[PDB]
Amino acid sequence: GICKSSDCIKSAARLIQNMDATAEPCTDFFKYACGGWLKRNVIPETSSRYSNFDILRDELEVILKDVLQEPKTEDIVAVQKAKTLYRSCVNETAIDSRGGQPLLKLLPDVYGWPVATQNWEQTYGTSWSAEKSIAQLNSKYGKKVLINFFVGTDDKNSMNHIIHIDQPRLGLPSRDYYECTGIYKEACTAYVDFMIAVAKLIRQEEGLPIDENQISVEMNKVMELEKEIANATTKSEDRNDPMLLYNKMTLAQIQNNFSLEINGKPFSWSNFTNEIMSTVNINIPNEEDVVVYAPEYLIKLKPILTKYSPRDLQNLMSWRFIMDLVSSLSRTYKDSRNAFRKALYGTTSESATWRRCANYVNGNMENAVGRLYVEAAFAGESKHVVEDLIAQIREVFIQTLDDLTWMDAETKKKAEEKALAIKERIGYPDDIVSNDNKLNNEYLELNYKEDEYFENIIQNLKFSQSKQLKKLREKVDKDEWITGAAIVNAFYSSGRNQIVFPAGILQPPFFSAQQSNSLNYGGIGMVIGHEITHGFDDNGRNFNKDGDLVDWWTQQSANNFKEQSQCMVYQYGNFSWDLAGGQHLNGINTLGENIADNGGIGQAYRAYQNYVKKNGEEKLLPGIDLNHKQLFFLNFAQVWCGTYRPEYAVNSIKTDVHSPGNFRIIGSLQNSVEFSEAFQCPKNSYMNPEKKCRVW
Amino acid sequence: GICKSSDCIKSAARLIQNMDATAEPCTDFFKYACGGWLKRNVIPETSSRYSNFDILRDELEVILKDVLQEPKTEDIVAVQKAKTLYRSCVNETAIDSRGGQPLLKLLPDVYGWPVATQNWEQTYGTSWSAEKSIAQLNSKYGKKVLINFFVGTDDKNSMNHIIHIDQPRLGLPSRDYYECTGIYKEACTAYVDFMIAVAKLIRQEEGLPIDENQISVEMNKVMELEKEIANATTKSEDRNDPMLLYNKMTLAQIQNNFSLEINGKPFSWSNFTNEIMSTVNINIPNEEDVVVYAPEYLIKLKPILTKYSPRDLQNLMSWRFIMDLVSSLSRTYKDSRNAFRKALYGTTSESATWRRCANYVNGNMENAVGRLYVEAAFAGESKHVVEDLIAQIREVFIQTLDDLTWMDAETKKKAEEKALAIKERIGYPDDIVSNDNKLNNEYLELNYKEDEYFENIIQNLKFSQSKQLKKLREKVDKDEWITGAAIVNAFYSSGRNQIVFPAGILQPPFFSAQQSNSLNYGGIGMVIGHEITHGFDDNGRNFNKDGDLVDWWTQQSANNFKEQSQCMVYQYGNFSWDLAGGQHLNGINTLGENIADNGGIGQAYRAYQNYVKKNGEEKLLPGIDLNHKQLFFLNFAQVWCGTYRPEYAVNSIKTDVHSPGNFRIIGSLQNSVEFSEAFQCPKNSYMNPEKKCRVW
Ligand SMILES: *[C@@H]1O[C@H](CO)[C@@H](O[C@@H]2O[C@H](CO)[C@@H](O)[C@H](O)[C@H]2NC(C)=O)[C@H](O)[C@H]1NC(C)=O
Ligand SMILES: *[C@@H]1O[C@H](CO)[C@@H](O[C@@H]2O[C@H](CO)[C@@H](O)[C@H](O)[C@H]2NC(C)=O)[C@H](O)[C@H]1NC(C)=O
Ligand SMILES: *[C@@H]1O[C@H](CO)[C@@H](O[C@@H]2O[C@H](CO)[C@@H](O)[C@H](O)[C@H]2NC(C)=O)[C@H](O)[C@H]1NC(C)=O
Ligand SMILES: *[C@@H]1O[C@H](CO)[C@@H](O[C@@H]2O[C@H](CO)[C@@H](O)[C@H](O)[C@H]2NC(C)=O)[C@H](O)[C@H]1NC(C)=O
Ligand SMILES: O=C(O)CNC(=O)[C@@H](CS)Cc1ccccc1
Ligand SMILES: O=C(O)CNC(=O)[C@@H](CS)Cc1ccccc1
Ligand SMILES: *[C@@H]1O[C@H](CO)[C@@H](O)[C@H](O)[C@H]1NC(C)=O
Ligand SMILES: *[C@@H]1O[C@H](CO)[C@@H](O)[C@H](O)[C@H]1NC(C)=O
Ligand SMILES: *[C@@H]1O[C@H](CO)[C@@H](O)[C@H](O)[C@H]1NC(C)=O
Ligand SMILES: [Zn+2]
Ligand SMILES: [Zn+2]
Repeated sequence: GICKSSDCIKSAARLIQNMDATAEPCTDFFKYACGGWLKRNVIPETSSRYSNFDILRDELEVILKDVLQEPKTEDIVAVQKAKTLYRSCVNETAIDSRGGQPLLKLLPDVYGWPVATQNWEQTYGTSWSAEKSIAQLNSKYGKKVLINFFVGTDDKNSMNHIIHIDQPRLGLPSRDYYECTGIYKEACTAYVDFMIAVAKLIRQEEGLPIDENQISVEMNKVMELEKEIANATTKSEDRNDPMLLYNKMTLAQIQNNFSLEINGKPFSWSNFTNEIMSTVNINIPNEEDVVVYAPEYLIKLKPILTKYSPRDLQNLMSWRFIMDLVSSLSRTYKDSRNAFRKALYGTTSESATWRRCANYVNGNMENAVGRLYVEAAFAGESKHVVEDLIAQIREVFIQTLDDLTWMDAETKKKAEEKALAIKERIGYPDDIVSNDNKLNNEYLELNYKEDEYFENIIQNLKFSQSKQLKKLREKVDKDEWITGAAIVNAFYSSGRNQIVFPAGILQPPFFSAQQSNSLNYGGIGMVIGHEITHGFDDNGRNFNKDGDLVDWWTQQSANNFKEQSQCMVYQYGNFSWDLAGGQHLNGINTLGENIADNGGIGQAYRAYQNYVKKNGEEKLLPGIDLNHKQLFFLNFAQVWCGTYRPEYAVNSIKTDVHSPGNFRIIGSLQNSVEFSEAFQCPKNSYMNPEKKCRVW
Repeated sequence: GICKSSDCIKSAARLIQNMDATAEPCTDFFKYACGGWLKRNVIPETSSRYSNFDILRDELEVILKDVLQEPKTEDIVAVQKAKTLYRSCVNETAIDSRGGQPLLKLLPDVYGWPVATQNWEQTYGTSWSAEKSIAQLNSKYGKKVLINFFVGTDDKNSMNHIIHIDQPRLGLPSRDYYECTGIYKEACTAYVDFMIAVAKLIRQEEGLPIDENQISVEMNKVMELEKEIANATTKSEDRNDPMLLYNKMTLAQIQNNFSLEINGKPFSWSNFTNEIMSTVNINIPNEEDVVVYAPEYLIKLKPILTKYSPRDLQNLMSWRFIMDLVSSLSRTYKDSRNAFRKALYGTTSESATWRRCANYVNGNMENAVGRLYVEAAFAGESKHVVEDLIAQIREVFIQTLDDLTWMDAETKKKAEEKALAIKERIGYPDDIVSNDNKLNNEYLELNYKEDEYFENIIQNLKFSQSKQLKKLREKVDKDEWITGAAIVNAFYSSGRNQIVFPAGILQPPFFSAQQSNSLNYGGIGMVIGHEITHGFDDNGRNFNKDGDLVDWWTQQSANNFKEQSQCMVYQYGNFSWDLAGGQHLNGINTLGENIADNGGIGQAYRAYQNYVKKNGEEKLLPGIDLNHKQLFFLNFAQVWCGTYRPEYAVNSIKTDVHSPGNFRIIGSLQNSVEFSEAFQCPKNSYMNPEKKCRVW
């Protein structure tokens, strides 16, 4: 009665290697399911996080390398451009010869860097303006500085595009880094030294004298100004409510309530917005509807920018433009980021060149890379199986509504309607394989050179912003895929109300026709339930079935959701992470993902129980003394067998909206009654507390 | 009748995942046993060769990391010094903060580097001499330049040490690289560029002017000088006969035959040899017996060294010294080797720091690191079982002498006599665990500092050469192990007539108590046969049972041996390696290893069939539709599932005395009648040619 086939041996052996039978499952199920993984695997020098989830990304990068490094001649122009971009990225010999010339030759286009110019006031200072300066970095290179301008979807009109105004990102991962005290001591030191090291090497290449006394003082003005901008930004905890962030107004209204003064002159919003939208031939009148997401940031931005000169402003705006480009120059400019990269990620060396180029080509040509990947790794028979698995889990969430006691009847009536209206995207769009002409025309305006890699990334920056800004007057494409097929992940779209499962995640240990059903539901089954619950967490619940930001909750049901979810904010907020110096996780930022974990793990187990009583039990796996009910939670846990670097542990707490894999297993199973039933966990154990959170 | 234990499950899955069931075992058994490995495992960026053999080493380095990183309160002095050395090695922050100062401060000790010296003739030219320059690089750092000097075991008196004089190695892997054409074109370009880069970095750190043209002139003379020296060395194919290399002559006879003139003055051999041995306070008279291995090289060296100045010679001798230390300095000096390292190994990055550190401490403190390894990963119950396996294969070799028709009766008895006198070493020396005083006393003179890694490696260089030079008047210690315990390899000593099997290799897939006997005989059993046959190949046969280079072969048997061995010279010479760009294997320089492979697997298989006759058939493995006779050859082949980088396939084809793993499987099994019977291979198939080579 025990399976003995080839696939059952390879499946069971993988589970036996990762787990540790000597540990108790009810004391620490992470160390029970990953005890063997922790002893065997060591964090590579190029990885800030290493887990079975990250290994799958590396194995996918391998397949991308085989289909790109091989000039298969009989390829369409799109695939040729995809490979030519790949070759230009790997030839370090040609890149190391230019030094920093390709970056220094286009600096006059972004009004130059004042620290690296002999006389900047006479050459650029006369025609300088904060409007055209921010616009050039935005419209041409996609670098959002000072004010973040981008054309996105209308939250209350999912069919239209609209201009968004929000606070920008920072040179450091988060605004918490600009405290520069305690755990952020080395980061700020390596960040200012990153400026100085680049400032020294740039002046040396232009034949200008090295005035080291001015560089140490002028670059601290860039840090002093950016700390004030970080202090003026709004915390990410106060930005999780989409209803509170939506502030639509006209451009003339933006000029009235959010005025700015640059160099003693008032800032012109119409001039700034038109300097961006003129690149795509679109005029922005004063009655243009614009959604402002950070109104408090723009208010605090006025008293700060009036205290700095145009030279001090261009030093910060140009530095943000250069710090993301020194890694594409010669080795003399690549290694200047090592100290800065080590402070934020702990990696001693950058990842493999072919690995970076495989991700970059997959990021800028996701339809062509996905074409080669699905033809060389993805099996076509996986479509109908995942389609049926979604329908099973979709129906599970519908039936689970009546079991939930924290919602009234009217809220569940249309909460089911949103779940019924969820559309699905599985595998890859069919037009990237059957229509070579459409794929060729998609990258028609792209022209890559074999020995001009820096001119190809600049062309990709201009092409990305040009494509995005042109959608302002156009409707939202209903057939557009939000991701490529060569991605080991899953997604949910609040504005589209759809769940997307690319081919990169439809593989072991998530899903396989040759692995047990207890592992499929424990793998991809929890994934499907995760993305479906994402339409009902602290962010997606504010969107209706049509992707519009409309309140369909009653006051009693909406208040109970905040009460049910408050349990998880305190649970994950009390988790002390030993890899981050005992610091705790953010129970507010990780809330949306924790709701999808605890909700998805229960729906996957429910859909699996419905499959067992319908199709019968399964034969046990040889070599492991666990029933298929216990194998369900084992496969779920073994997905996140991993460990973090100390530097990235502090980074993921403030930047990653997910919890670490250690606590994604602990927190989700602590609130799972079906987990404690399968392993017969005693009362008040670490994995079976009497107080359990429950939302979906 | 199928094994169902947890160890059998992961053992069978390893066999299933590595093999390719779609391939034909009789068309290409390498593809049949490794086709799955080739798709599953890809060469890392830090590996010139990646195979199942190298993975066992990569896994062992992890165990070394765990037993060396964290200090413990009960550690003995020897363990404390190893961890002190390891901690000094991993601190990349302290290493980068020193730049090249540890090397610049040391360079005067080797008469400096003329190209990187402000005035080499004024500082070192007065007291410079070739006798002292070669001697200091030999006795203090182990850098053998121009003339190779070392104190080793007498070939004909295995109980005595004696001075050896031989041709040195080169900066490139072999003399063939100095053709600098075709597959060697890139190596020479990066070689000279390597010299120029280091010459620029050292002068820049010294604050000296940089002359691009002058450095290029002096470094091309270095290549020009080393081209002649390489052209003067005897080919490796002409150095496999130990009887033809043994030329014992007095020091006065060396001065007469191999006179050298340098800078117009005659070279004093007595001055040179005594400048080395004075470091251990040993005088070398002119009656001293010396073994000269390369008389043709020393003669061809006469007209070469006269045409070069003291600056030209020192520019080459110091460069050989510097090129091996540049990877121990800051990152700037590490990156100067990138183009050179990629040309010879294909690696785009240096391996992980902790991996190099663990391997370095394991190499300089093998008894301390071996102690920490066997106490943490090696089961002592393995030694008795391996002792029993050696006795079976040893008896099989003696019984095989009756089947050999190419030997007369009196030579068979002498072959049996040497086989009976073979000593064995299994696991680890007992002293490293049971005698803490002896282990601490071994490293008494070593004293490491926490933050001076370069000072520690230089101290290890003096101590390493000092320990061997002081053995000149000492008898060869018979109990002294020839390898550390934490080594994944096996060794045979011709002078000791003993076979060694360290604990690192007594592990899966070689040996395991939880492993099928068919796999143990195909794994460690073949290794034991490989080691015993080493004493009877084209080199081992020239030594008697006590390890002395004496002729015990009749003229007919010696002629018949060379005829039987000539078969394998053609068989392996005709193998064309695709990874090497179509180059063929060196059947002469790989003859000994090919003989040991062919003879060994036949002994292990015959020993396995004798075991099955007495103990009975074993249980089949799950998911594998193969019998145990087939699993014998399968486990033997799966040890060598791997691939080479093209840059290193050219390297290993001239340096590695072993054949590639691809052809060790093909070549050995092509000559195995039992293999073609076990898999039912038709005659004249690729794996079953009707003409088969046979020695042992
Ligand atoms: C990678 O880039 C290098 C440098 O641009 C290329 O090497 C050049 O190749 C052209 C081919 O005609 C020669 O004329 C140049 O003299 C070469 N320059 C150097 C410095 O060697 C190289 O060809 C590129 N790699 C590939 C695969 O195209
Ligand atoms: C935004 O304002 C700038 C200047 O404030 C405008 O640039 C001027 O353009 C006119 C002709 O279009 C020139 O005669 C001026 O010399 C320019 N001024 C400077 C300082 O260069 C720019 O045209 C405005 N943007 C839009 C879209 O009208
Ligand atoms: C390698 O060394 C050999 C000698 O050991 C060189 O052969 C000599 O070449 C010169 C002319 O260059 C002749 O006059 C001699 O008669 C040759 N002698 C022998 C024994 O062949 C050979 O040229 C050297 N090759 C290189 C590349 O340096
Ligand atoms: C060292 O030199 C001596 C003398 O030149 C060599 O001995 C001679 O070898 C030849 C054979 O070619 C004989 O004909 C002579 O009678 C020998 N003379 C003496 C005095 O022994 C000796 O072979 C040389 N050794 C090496 C290793 O080349
Ligand atoms: O963003 C990441 O780092 C990984 N992505 C994730 O953790 C989610 C993205 S919502 C997808 C997923 C859900 C459930 C199980 C597996 C995977
Ligand atoms: O040194 C090497 O590269 C590999 N060493 C070997 O191949 C031999 C050392 S001669 C040991 C061995 C024999 C047979 C099988 C496994 C291992
Ligand atoms: C941050 O800004 C607030 C007002 O916006 C101000 O009161 C506070 O002092 C600022 N803090 C820092 C560190 O600049
Ligand atoms: C590494 O060296 C630096 C500088 O010498 C020192 O500050 C640091 O403490 C060292 N690290 C360890 C682990 O000893
Ligand atoms: C070699 O000769 C030099 C000069 O004659 C002398 O100073 C030196 O001591 C000699 N070497 C030895 C080892 O005696
Ligand atoms: Zn998620
Ligand atoms: Zn060998």
